[PDB]
Amino acid sequence: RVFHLCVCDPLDSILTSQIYNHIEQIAPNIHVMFKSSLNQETEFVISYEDFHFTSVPLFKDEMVLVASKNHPTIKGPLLKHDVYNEQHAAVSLDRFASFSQPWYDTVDKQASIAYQGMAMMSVLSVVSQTHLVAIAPRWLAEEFAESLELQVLPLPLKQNSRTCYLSWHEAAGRDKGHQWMEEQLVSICKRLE
Amino acid sequence: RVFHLCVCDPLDSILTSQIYNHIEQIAPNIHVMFKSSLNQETEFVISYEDFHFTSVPLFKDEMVLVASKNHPTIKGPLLKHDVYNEQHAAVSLDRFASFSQPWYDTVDKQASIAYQGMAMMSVLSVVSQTHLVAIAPRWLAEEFAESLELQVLPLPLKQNSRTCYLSWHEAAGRDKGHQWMEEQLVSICKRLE
Repeated sequence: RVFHLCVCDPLDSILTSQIYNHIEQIAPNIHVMFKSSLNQETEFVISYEDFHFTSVPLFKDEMVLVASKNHPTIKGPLLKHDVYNEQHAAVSLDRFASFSQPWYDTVDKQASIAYQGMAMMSVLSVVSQTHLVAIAPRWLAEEFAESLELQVLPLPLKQNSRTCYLSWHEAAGRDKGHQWMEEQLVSICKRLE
Repeated sequence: RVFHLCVCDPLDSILTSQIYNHIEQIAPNIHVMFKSSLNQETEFVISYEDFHFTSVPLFKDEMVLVASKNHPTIKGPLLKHDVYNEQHAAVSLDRFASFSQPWYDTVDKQASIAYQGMAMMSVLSVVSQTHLVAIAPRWLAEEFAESLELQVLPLPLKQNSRTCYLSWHEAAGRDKGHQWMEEQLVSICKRLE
């Protein structure tokens, strides 16, 4: 059997490997395929989005600020009033399911952006090479803090979290294999807290 | 003055920082802003695409195969016949200006894909965590070979290169500042060979 999963950016940058490697080990007969984009079929969606379709909130995901470890002027925590006086890297704001848009929804916040990339790993790579800052999930910053030489800081905003949801087509749940995968995906996702 | 640049994926993962850092050093009065997406304004586009708009081919860009250094079964070069017997990570194939689509344009090639991500840095991150392979520019693989623990292999296909172009609106070139930026961007881009 083939399962088509959509794991949206940035969640795909840790969950895709975890899901793929696990299912590869315990069920080599099962073939899982992944897409990250939300343009429009697809058995399961893992995202920060609610589809109203069955949607299950899995956890509240803490967000943080990231910058290069080698930044010449950022070291310790920032004040809320100072967040948007830095230069920011973010993912494309205008697209559906944009990870970054909730933190740059006004003109003054958007003016701080110097780079809009396609995915959060592109954002992190640019941050690692520049003086730009970005807002990212804590698990993502920590996963790449050592390899990409990033420092992590608290996000001093009231909107410092995002809820991760597992979603599927309600009618499809009435199937043994669909239920097995649902259970598997809940376990793997919840390990992110 | 403000310059809006579009540096398409994957070129943004090295050129965005190089352009931004350089212009930041030699002309702090100039403000450069970057987007990577090609949805549809924008003074300059750096991509593998020709717009017919002035387009200048800058260099032929050599492509390679990448895999995790820790892969259990990939070590040395592959045979052409073996390329699509691996499991592949790629960027979304169907979108305009998709980097990956030229290497997965048939059903048999597309069947090798297990992961379609939004950007090549997402692809590389998944490769680094799995047994998947991907096709990437040599400069990109080498930039992240050490940090993401990647091995590099020749791409044994006839289509082993892509041409990078700098493009702009012809009417806009009749301006001193536009010419200065054109000259700057040519120099920086050509350093990728």
